[PDB]
Amino acid sequence: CPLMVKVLDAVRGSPAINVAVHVFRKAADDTWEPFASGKTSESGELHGLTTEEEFVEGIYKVEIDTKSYWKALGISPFHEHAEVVFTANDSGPRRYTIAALLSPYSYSTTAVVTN
Amino acid sequence: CPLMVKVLDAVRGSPAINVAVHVFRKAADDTWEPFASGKTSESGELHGLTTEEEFVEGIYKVEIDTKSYWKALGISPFHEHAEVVFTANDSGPRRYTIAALLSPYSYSTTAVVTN
Amino acid sequence: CPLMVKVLDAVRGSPAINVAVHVFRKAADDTWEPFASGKTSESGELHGLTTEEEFVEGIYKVEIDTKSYWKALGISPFHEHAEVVFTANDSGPRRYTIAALLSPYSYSTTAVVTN
Amino acid sequence: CPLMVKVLDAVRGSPAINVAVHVFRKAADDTWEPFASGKTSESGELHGLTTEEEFVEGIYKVEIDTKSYWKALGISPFHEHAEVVFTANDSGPRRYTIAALLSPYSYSTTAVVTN
Ligand SMILES: O=C(O)c1cc(/N=N/c2ccc([N+](=O)[O-])cc2)cc(I)c1O
Ligand SMILES: O=C(O)c1cc(/N=N/c2ccc([N+](=O)[O-])cc2)cc(I)c1O
Repeated sequence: CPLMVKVLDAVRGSPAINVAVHVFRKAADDTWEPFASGKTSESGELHGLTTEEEFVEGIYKVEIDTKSYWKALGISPFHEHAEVVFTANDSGPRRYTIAALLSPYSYSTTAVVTN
Repeated sequence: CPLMVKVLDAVRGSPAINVAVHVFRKAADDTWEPFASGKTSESGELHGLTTEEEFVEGIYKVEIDTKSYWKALGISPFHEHAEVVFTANDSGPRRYTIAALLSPYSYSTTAVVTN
Repeated sequence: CPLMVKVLDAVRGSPAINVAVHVFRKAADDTWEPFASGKTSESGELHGLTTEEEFVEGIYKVEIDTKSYWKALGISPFHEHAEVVFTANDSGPRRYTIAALLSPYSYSTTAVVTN
Repeated sequence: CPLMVKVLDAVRGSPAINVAVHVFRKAADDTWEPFASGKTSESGELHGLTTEEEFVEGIYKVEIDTKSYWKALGISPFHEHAEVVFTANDSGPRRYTIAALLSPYSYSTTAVVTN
């Protein structure tokens, strides 16, 4: 709801389906604590990661497990994963979409923050 | 329905709203004939450009009027527009989404072809 | 020298070698007139397209023949080509590098403008 | 030499100058150990991080301090940094160029691997 992830495949021109995504939140001791996770759907989307109540201001890391995705397709990839690290703020749009476009040796990511 | 366009703004982290989009189809004499057009919605999307009946195999050009978009925001851009040129084929997924991510001096585009 | 093109392959993580590039300039009658052409080298670069003297103010189109590139690698890509359209030298002479990163269903392009 | 970083600014169409870059290598205990650091030059490039001798096989993280870059330009960006994580030299020595293209709410990264 307040945090959605969408993953696209630039080789096949398709959603990136069944990609593991792990979200972490930075703790007071500066370590990454697990926050939410899932696998992208047939549409390349992962919804329901968190709720407005739980998604408080803080520093979050979204890890997209790109290496396993490419290995499953038989394509040798460069990255171990794609990592998106950002601060969530309450004076900004209410909904965060993290979009990632994947190629074997490249990835691009953007944030769409609305409301 | 068979052809959708989605445009995102990498400076603001938002949909690119009210961007003019012109679609052309290559004619027998190799000229670009107007096919469909519109402006992106509040979600950065342009739906209803064509129908399955009209969207036959052929070469299509999607022109996204990025220069006017940036000028309206007071940002000096590099490109006159972004152009996406592709062949539509019936042996491929039925729905075409042309996605574009815009910055003043760069743009990225991908095709998501499903069904 | 004043206009250089660099092309990278996001599947292999390599320069995109032997990519054909055609440059056009918009004429007074609003047609695209041939201006220069060449092919990328082993480093993915194309130098020597023009000179400061010939590269006058105007609207230029750099067409990168991505479809032929992918087909030769056994990939049936989405786009016919990547086109980069821009006004050049309207504030006086500048040096332009057009960079493109290629995937079968996506491309990204940026400009580096100096002087 | 074996590891170079190039950073471009998609808003200004320029090299991204004075960007801090920190490189880490995963140690036997699974922690990220400092490996090398530096700042991009006037050309957006960072050379001399390491040598063929010191750049042994391993998992490396290249952290590009994009937030500090944008803040100094008066832009409040989305990401804390851009992180590029990859296994290096597991098939023998190679030369790695990590390229990043930066916008306030987006970044793209690619790798060029030679030898
Ligand atoms: O829901 C969304 O926000 C959404 C975003 C999309 N684009 N993400 C991209 C697209 C291109 C690049 N690139 O080539 O740098 C990076 C990220 C596409 C669709 I379809 C979407 O539905
Ligand atoms: O030396 C290099 O490897 C080199 C790479 C360059 N592009 N990196 C990109 C370009 C586009 C995207 N994107 O928007 O997906 C991601 C990374 C440009 C120049 I000029 C270079 O000299």
